[PDB]
Amino acid sequence: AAAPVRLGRKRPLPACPNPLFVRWLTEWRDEATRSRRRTRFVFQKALRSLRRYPLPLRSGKEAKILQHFGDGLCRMLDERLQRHRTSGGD
Repeated sequence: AAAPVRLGRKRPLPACPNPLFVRWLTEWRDEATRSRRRTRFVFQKALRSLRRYPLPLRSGKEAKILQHFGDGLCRMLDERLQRHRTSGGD
């Protein structure tokens, strides 16, 4: 039906398993790879660091405190949450 994610109980486990964050980061990850730009490397590392951090990410501010998120990333990801929030939130 959908693409089977090859997963498991392998470590390091994702400290942020939040379906909102997990999805939109993976969407923009494959899109950053699709763009073939520098945005690929900086975003993929930012994705790792976001889901590496066991913090209560409920807003874009908890993404801003990561220095692995560049100023450009902190903008676009804060907007990703905000636009979807105004669209319904779920």
